[PDB]
Amino acid sequence: KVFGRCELAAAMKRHGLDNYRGYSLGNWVCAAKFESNFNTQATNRNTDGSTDYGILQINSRWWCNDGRTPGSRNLCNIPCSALLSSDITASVNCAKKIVSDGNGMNAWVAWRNRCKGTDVQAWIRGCRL
Repeated sequence: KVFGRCELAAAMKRHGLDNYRGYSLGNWVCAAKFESNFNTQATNRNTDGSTDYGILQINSRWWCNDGRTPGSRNLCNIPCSALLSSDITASVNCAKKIVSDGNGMNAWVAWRNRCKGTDVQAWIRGCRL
């Protein structure tokens, strides 16, 4: 599924993410836009054999198992595939873990380079929230 700006905001909110670990809702819509274009079915292979999955592009070397990344720790205890479903529950649940470990949303290349320190509230401007 390819989410709408607004609709994802609403949903991430419903799912406990507005100000989770101190990150505004916008920080999240932002990261997801530039990470997957609101498309939950997105995947991308990195050079190290790992692959990125879903709306929030969670990695398989650490967070989820997709049965073809060796180094692999499945800290989220979910099959990668789960993170591609039209329900974002699994992805949020897992994203909560990632963001709490230690590096905040720095764990996400794209948030850091294209989201961090910009007026992220602009992503939920217009929304019934």
